[PDB]
Amino acid sequence: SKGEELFTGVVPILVELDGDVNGHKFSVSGEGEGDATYGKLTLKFICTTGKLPVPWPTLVTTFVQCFSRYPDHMKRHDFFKSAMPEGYVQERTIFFKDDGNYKTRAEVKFEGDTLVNRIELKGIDFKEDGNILGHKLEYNYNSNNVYIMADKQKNGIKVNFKIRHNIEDGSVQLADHYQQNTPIGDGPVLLPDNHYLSTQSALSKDPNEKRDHMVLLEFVTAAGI
Repeated sequence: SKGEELFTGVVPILVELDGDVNGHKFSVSGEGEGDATYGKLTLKFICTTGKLPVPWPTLVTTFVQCFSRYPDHMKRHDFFKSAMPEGYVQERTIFFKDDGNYKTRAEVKFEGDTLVNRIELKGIDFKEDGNILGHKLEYNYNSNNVYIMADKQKNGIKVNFKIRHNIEDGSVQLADHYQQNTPIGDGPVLLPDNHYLSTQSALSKDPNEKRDHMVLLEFVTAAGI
C-alpha cells in the first residue's frame, strides 16, 4: 500500500487513554517506538491520575496492529498499514468471564511523523472484589493468536481472540475479545483473506520509576497463509 512505506523504519508512538471502570476514572499516557520490519514494539505507560484502578495486563490489548510484521507474500492482506496516514477507528468489547466488560473506541493515525493511539474506555458490571477491581492478576503476559477477517460493508475488518490472564492463585481469568476496525480516510484500503496474528509480549518495571507504570516489549507476526 502507499501506507506501508510509512513503516519501513523506526516510528515514534504515543498512546493516550481516558477510562472509567465502575465509576473509577483514570488516564494513562504511553510513549515508545515501533519497527514493523521486525514486528517490534517497545513502550512505557504511566497512570497520570495516580494508582491504576484495574490490573495493567488487562489494558495491554487496548494500548497499534499496524506494527505487525506481514511477510512479503501476505502484504496484500495488511489492512492496518493501508489505512495510513489518515488512520482507522478500532472498537472492541472485552468480556471478562464471571465479571464485567470493557468497551473501547480508539482512533489510530499519524500526527506528523508520530503514530498516535487515542482511546476512550468504559468498563461496567465489574465485581468490586473480583479479579479485576480486586487486583488479583499476576504482572505478566503470554503468546496469543488474533484471528482476522474482512468486513466489506464497512470497508474494514472484524477480529476475535481470547486472552487468559493468570490469577495469583494459579487459575486463569478469560478475556474474550470482539473487535471491528474501519478506515478514517478516503483512500482505498486492503481487505484481507482470513488469517491470524501470532503475538508475544513481556511486561516489566522501571526500577527508578515511582509512578504507577508498565513497560512493554511485544513482537507480532502475521501468519496462516
